[PDB]
Amino acid sequence: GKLPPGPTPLPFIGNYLQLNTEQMYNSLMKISERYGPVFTIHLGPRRVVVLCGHDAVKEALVDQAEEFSGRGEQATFDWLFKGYGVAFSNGERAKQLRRFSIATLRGFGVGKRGIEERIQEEAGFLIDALRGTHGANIDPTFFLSRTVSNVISSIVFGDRFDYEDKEFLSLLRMMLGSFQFTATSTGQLYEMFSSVMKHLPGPQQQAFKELQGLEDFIAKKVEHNQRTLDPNSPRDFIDSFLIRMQEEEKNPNTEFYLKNLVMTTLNLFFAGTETVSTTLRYGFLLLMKHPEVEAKVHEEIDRVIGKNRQPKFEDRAKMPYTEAVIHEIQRFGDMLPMGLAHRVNKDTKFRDFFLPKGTEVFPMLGSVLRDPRFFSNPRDFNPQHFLDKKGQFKKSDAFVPFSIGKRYCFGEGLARMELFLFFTTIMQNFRFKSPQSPKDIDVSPKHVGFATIPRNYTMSFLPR
Ligand code: HEM
Ligand SMILES: CN1CCC[C@H]1c1cccnc1
Repeated sequence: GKLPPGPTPLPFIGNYLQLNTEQMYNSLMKISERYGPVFTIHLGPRRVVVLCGHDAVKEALVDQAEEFSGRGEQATFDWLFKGYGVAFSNGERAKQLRRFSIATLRGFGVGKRGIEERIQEEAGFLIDALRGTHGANIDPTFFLSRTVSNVISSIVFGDRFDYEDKEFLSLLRMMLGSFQFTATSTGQLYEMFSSVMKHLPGPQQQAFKELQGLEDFIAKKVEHNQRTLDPNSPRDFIDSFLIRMQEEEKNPNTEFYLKNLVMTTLNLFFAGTETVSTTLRYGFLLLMKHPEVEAKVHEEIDRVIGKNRQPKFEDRAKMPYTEAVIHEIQRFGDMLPMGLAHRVNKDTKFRDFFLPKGTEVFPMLGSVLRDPRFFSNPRDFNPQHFLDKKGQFKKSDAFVPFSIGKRYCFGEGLARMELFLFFTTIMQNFRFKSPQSPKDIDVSPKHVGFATIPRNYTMSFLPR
């Protein structure tokens, strides 16, 4: 008969007086200390059930998986996507788009050799580019995102972008500004009060324009692809989707139409660019702050692999310390703190509470990555979190940065391959120094909201 407890809201504003839009994660955690790991919060007029720590999140998303498999709102992205595409759909749409995308991703070689060689080759152009700097002092931002983007772009668009291409650069700028915006106070305030704020001047309009620009681009590529489409041989993800469109025109409740094509392709391009990009970014800063951890990775690379051969994905099994470090980077980086919002499909019973149909659910993925029962020093950067006393790699059940449950990151295979081979080919060739001193490096997040954004920095790439 009852909603979980939480602080008393006010009309329209909800729990505004208890939330700090600069630090929403620290706000919900603070309310947690008082109310328990399972509480109700009103983000303006939206009613939201928050789940903190491993047990509550798992119990929701794994044990009652089917009830918690809907999608709640992320307002900024909703403005553009409007319930279309894979990421921000629900019900029958998501289930259909999700299964298409997974099967197609498998068909383009994901988690197999075709994509390994494409990443290996693409990692080559990155080294080359990084040498083309001659150890000068640079922003690594768009060096990483150009290399990262090209992997998913081979798959969605059919071929890589050229690095000098001015439109490519413009797209990666759109992506980074959009994403960043969601991590700002204004972006979080935008989560409570969007119905008024969408009609107002400020940083949000900029975000809309970048998203529109990204939509403008995919929508053009598609018109192109439609006219040289060869139905028995797809060049790309766009082709595959267009073929499925034909096969299904005689079904009027099909999910396969133009609008879901544009939006899903956008999902992949955006998610397959900015996540790995940002994680590599954060990860570089972390290693520079911790140069002792940097040397053991080097040591372990020089012995399983060498100077000679390109690193390959299966090289990880014999490289326990490097895998611990990659996990610890993802663990500390905390890409999305509050996950993507969930919602219950139906009236649901959960631990003595009742959630009416339609209730938004925040599973706080950041609080699982920081759960004290699973990690000895949660707020520190410490590879030993993923190693035994033997130095073998150890799994954690709270390593959930890709989430869990019905709506899990189906990009996981790809990201993990990319994360591994990109971290490893770069450090094979380079060691990192910064203009700044290891004890003076700020590894605290620049922005925390929907995403976790590392501070702006510069570094140099010096050969080995
Ligand atoms: C640093 C790497 C990445 C992280 C930390 C990450 C994390 C996540 C998270 C937390 C979700 C939400 C899951 C949920 O709602 O419970 C998600 C979903 C999703 N991700 Fe990733 N991801 C990463 C890489 C990628 C890549 C490379 C792709 C490209 C194919 C991708 C595509 C997607 C899509 C389409 C969804 C929506 C799935 C759905 O709604 O059912 N992600 N990811
Ligand atoms: C970054 N992402 C991982 C989960 C959703 C996905 C995303 C976010 C915004 C726009 N498109 C895709």
